[PDB]
Amino acid sequence: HHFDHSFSFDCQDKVILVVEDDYDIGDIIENYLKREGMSVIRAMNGKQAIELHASQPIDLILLDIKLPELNGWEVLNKIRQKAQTPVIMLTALDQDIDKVMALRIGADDFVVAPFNPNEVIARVQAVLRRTQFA
Amino acid sequence: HHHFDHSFSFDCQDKVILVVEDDYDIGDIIENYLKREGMSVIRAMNGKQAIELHASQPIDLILLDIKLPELNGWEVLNKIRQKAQTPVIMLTALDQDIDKVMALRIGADDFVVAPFNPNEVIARVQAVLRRTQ
Ligand SMILES: [Mg+2]
Ligand SMILES: [Mg+2]
Ligand SMILES: [Mg+2]
Repeated sequence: HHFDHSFSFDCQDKVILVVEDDYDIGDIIENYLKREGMSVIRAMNGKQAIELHASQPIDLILLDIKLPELNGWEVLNKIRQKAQTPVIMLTALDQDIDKVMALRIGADDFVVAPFNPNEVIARVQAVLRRTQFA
Repeated sequence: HHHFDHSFSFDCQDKVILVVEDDYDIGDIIENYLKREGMSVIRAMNGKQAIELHASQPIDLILLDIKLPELNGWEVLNKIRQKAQTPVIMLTALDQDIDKVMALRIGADDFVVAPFNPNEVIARVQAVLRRTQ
């Protein structure tokens, strides 16, 4: 190739808050993120997610749209009062896509389950790149 | 309590989507869903058609297949970007396609992974159109 169109984005030490009540999906995501050198903080419900976000620098949040007692946009609304941290919504239902697209306080992206975990990594990298200097 | 704003879909109406897809049936279906939501569609079946139609028609967004009969989708993307920075969403199907999306120095505006969820395709097109003025 005579031209340089490709590269490897450096994610080392980026801190990802993974908010997911499903243990196995959360574990899969965590394992894939760590393979890229990212640091992972786990939250299994929204009140925990809000407290962990408030007490620590976070580069990106992967946020379940449906938690046991809060909807994802309720968590995002509270997080946004503390910081402009990028958020990718984890969805599953086509109705979830409608909700995300219509948010007044929007997410940076979404991903639709079931997913190849490599898709999640790609979307995390894309949002981290767009918000590198935000 | 009101968390939503449903006007965002109306902003996509009449925007022009260049759908570059080598499978006639897949492109027919994608076109139908995009038109159902009020967008307009121009169809290209290979890279040469994509380059000609992009050069001559006002295009708001390109939906770009990776596997194409001559130039592949990555090579078409490079030829398109030599002339203009038109937003692009890649239609991917293999893990290796996801790797290549991640490696792009000038990122694709989005991508979607087969099998294609048609409501996800609609939503990602709308989201990129909104982000790119
Ligand atoms: Mg869950
Ligand atoms: Mg999928
Ligand atoms: Mg195809």
